Amino acid sequence: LTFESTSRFAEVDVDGPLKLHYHEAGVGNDQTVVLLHGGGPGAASWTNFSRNIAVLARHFHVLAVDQPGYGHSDKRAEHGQFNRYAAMALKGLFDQLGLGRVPLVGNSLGGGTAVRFALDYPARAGRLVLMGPGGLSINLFAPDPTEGVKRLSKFSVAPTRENLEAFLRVMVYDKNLITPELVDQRFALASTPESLTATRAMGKSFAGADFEAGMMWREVYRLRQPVLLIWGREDRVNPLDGALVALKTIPRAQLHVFGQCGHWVQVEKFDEFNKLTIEFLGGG
Amino acid sequence: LTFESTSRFAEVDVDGPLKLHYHEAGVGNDQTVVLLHGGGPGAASWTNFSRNIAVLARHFHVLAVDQPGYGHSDKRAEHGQFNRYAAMALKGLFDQLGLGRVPLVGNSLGGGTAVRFALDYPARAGRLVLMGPGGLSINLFAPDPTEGVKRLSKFSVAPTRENLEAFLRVMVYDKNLITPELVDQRFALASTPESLTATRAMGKSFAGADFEAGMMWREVYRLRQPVLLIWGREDRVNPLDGALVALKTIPRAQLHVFGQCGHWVQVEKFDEFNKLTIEFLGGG
Amino acid sequence: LTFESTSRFAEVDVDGPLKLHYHEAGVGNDQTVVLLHGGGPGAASWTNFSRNIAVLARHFHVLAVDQPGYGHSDKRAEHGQFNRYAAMALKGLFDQLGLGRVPLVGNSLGGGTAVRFALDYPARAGRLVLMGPGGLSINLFAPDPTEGVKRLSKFSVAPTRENLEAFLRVMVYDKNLITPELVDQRFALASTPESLTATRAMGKSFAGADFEAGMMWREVYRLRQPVLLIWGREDRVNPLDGALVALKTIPRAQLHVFGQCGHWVQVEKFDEFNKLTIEFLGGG
Amino acid sequence: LTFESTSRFAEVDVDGPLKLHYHEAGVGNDQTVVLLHGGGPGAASWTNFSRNIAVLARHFHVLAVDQPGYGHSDKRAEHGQFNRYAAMALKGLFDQLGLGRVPLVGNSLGGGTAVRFALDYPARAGRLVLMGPGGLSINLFAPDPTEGVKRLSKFSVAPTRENLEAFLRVMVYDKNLITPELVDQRFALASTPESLTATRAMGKSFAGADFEAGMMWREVYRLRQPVLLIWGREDRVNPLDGALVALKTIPRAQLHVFGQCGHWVQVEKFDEFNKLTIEFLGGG
Ligand SMILES: O=S(=O)(O)c1cc(Cl)c(O)c(Cl)c1
Ligand SMILES: O=S(=O)(O)c1cc(Cl)c(O)c(Cl)c1
Ligand SMILES: O=S(=O)(O)c1cc(Cl)c(O)c(Cl)c1
Ligand SMILES: O=S(=O)(O)c1cc(Cl)c(O)c(Cl)c1
Repeated sequence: LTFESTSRFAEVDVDGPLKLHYHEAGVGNDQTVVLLHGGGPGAASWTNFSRNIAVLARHFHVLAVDQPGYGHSDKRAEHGQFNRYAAMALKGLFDQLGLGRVPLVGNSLGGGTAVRFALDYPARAGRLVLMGPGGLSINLFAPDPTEGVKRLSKFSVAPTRENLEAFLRVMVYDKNLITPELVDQRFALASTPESLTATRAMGKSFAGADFEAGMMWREVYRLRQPVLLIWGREDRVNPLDGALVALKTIPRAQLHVFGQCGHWVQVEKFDEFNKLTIEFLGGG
Repeated sequence: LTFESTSRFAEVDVDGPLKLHYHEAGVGNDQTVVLLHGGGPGAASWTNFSRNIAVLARHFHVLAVDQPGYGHSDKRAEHGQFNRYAAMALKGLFDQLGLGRVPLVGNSLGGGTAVRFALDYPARAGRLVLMGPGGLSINLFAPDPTEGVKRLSKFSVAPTRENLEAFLRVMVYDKNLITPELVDQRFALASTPESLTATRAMGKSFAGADFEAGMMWREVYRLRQPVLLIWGREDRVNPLDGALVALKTIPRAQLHVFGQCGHWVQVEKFDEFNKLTIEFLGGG
Repeated sequence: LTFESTSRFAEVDVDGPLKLHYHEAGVGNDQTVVLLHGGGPGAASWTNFSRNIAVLARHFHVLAVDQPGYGHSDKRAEHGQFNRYAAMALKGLFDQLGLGRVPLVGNSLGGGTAVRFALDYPARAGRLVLMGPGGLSINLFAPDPTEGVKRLSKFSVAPTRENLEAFLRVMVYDKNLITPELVDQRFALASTPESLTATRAMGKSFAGADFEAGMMWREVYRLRQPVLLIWGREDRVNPLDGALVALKTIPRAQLHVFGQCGHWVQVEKFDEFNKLTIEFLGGG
Repeated sequence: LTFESTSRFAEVDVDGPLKLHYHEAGVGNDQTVVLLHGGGPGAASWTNFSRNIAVLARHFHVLAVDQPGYGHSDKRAEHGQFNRYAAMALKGLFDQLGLGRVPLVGNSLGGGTAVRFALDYPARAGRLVLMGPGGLSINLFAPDPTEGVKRLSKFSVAPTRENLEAFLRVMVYDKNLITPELVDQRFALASTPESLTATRAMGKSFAGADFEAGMMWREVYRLRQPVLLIWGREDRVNPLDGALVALKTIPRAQLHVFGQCGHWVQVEKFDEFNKLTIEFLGGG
């Protein structure tokens, strides 16, 4: 299993042609699962889920989608509320691949997209695994913007290696995971003009009239499927108090919290995350 | 595996002879694990863990201990703070069986005992699994006594089948688990004079000068081992807000919450509980 | 100031003629304030605010309204979602009495109506004082129905003195407030066929398709005015964890919590409550 | 009322002579009240309480004490756990000035000292007013160190104007309060060798064996007096989730939360804070 071998492309319609890049593995397996990566600068599916896709592929047919603005998917200068935008792209991909009701795995921004999708196209979404998800979360005690979000913002205004290293270091409990190579690899991807355009586009999308689409905590009580929430206790981007409204209002919810774990649950506690996901999605 | 076949007895010293009853299974297995049952009226190890001991025995050497005042262990009229009292009994049993550092599994009252033990004899306790544990929990939002505790109290003053049925029904989310047979079986065990003496003894123990031993949330920051907290979202005895101090202050803590689950986690979500416990304790 | 001297009536249009009963005092004063009472059986403005109306009249022009289904207001057999229904009644009264933009004081169900009114007629509502309010509250930790709501339902099914007294005793921290005279007076009002008619209507309205109007926590982020939330720490109907979404999302919110105080804040902490309200509404 | 007119000195014994600086006003008034300031760099009584001392003096005999290590009080190179250390200083001052049992007002670190004083000398402390207090607070959701505490540490390691300004900007909701004059005045006080001496002492005292004296949340259940907790919703040093253990376990506690207010409650909400304190201490 390699990046090149699993790579695939599709063109869908979201107010015009939109190129989506994704990775496909475990093709022969019975159950299809869609993975949606995090939203940090330079983030993409393969690197987001490096410790997970191979293991998950043994039990499931995996589709790891680069969300628009990330990876090798189109990076438009303008778009509406992001999760709905990415959901529309995902809705298009579903019809293309002929998928019915499929479980979704999403961390952070991808979590928000997974949920927005499940609300907008209820018949198409199965079980959810959401790790420190945005949108669905609302920080009842943490003043917004959180420290994590501040460091994201500072990078957007001033995209330097130092600001990106600073951002990555508040993503994780074990800061040794932030290696010089990772910073370099991420900075190289994040600093290109196409990626920086995508970053600005996200910022403007917050000022949209469709902002209420972002506040998914208002709507997830409508979700009928099982939902597994996974959180890092030391998450400084979407801290733990953000899980409570969702945990309360989603009828078939579960929550798992890791101590000594940050926002990057799928990396920091990759083994514990994998087994939990496999079991929750039926063991395939 | 049956009740009679696994049954064992030991005599330990807690300010004099104390008969302890327990169940032993999976004798040939590498890792020893101690189970500590819930504190409801008529509660005991076998019935508390009926859906779990057999499955756990395949991976571990299981010791399911009837805590003093319950099952076939001695039911003294007088004792000090209960968790310390039960811990002293357990401390005695450890030395007798020649045990070193052993992981503890305890729900509700047994959870409180497991924790009190881990604090008082730090070298002797390994990993903890605690389901809706007492003592370690403190209800930050729920007014005390909770509805669950009220129904326990009403039974103590007025031990009738109706009050016990009422108590059992707020133990679980799925009330169909409260079958006529269960109520009858529990009432028969709970209503005997020896068991009712034990119930009164518990009540008086709250008035003790050693009450501070009960408030384990003050001390568990001292715990160095991994601790798995498991909660039912609809727990009406020790509600979910009681997990927060422990989750915060125990350095290597985890928390798992089940939606559509009450205080009896090990029964209501018995499969999910078993696999979680097996994985957390090393898969044996 | 007596019930008789302050008594007033008005007829407004909510899908036809609707009689509203209210109490008026401090007629000469500059600033108008509307009080909206709790939703318990036999509840009405006068008994609900007996400890407050006299004091508030010294500073404000007070209007304490019996909400439809309560007091001497019409008790219809049929109505929609209650808070929207009662708000429509209150809007009609505003126009009749010629009121402009007025601050609102509401505890429990009346809190919900106050909030519902403020959302539906934004130009007409000023500062809000809300005591253990329904609707805007959502219990993030307490399993629903709460102990309070359960005992209300039990009385509704079986309207007996014993069940009402049981209901009343979980309304307050200090149970000595629940005197035989109080139980009898509430029971007499609650046991009339007209009040029983209203109970049936309230029950049926829950099955309505407009239920989402009830979930005001989804909407209060839109409130532009200052809002003072007041809670009893030991509130067993609308517990303290229910304040969190509102405190977070209402931009100019405040929260005051009284220790050793239940659901009936305006009674148990009447003096402290009066001063907070008087100061918060400008000292008049 | 000026810094010069109110200035006073006293020498007390805490393991030897210790100079305490304080401000005294309202000398003729019946009820004495002690103010204990925050722990920021350059912090002292006068600047901390500039918006309050004049107003409080109208009703109370006010004593605003520079805690050791701050203001014009002795800045020793060595000391034990700070709150116990400062409390011992305050106890000596009480005896010298002949005070009996006095209410205490303390924000942040001074809140911790107030609480520490109230626990160690129970007969000497009256009603407590605590604004975003240290020590009694424990952040159940916010990962430690908080954003505020981090920026304080960064300044301590690298005491530069840029780092201090960064620290000051997370003290308040309204950042316009952080003016160039403020940054310069605090930086000048913080940059003196004596203050740098005190910083080193504070840093070293954390490594002490008496650290558990710092964790006052474990002990405040023993407080018998009324305690008014005041918090800014947007407090980024001691966030709102930190109030919960204290609100729960202090029997006669109250909590007031201001929306659109940070860590410096007495400055940002100075008028609302003054009235709450004046009323809470009896109106004098
Ligand atoms: O770590 S990531 O999951 O890439 C991430 C995603 C979002 Cl949307 C975000 O705001 C931050 Cl700070 C980090
Ligand atoms: O369900 S049980 O675990 O037996 C249980 C144990 C205790 Cl200590 C308790 O107070 C209640 Cl209400 C129930
Ligand atoms: O005591 S009251 O404020 O009248 C009250 C109102 C409502 Cl809506 C309720 O459900 C309960 Cl339990 C009590
Ligand atoms: O602003 S202050 O209240 O002076 C303050 C005191 C302490 Cl102890 C602290 O750690 C911080 Cl970050 C701020």
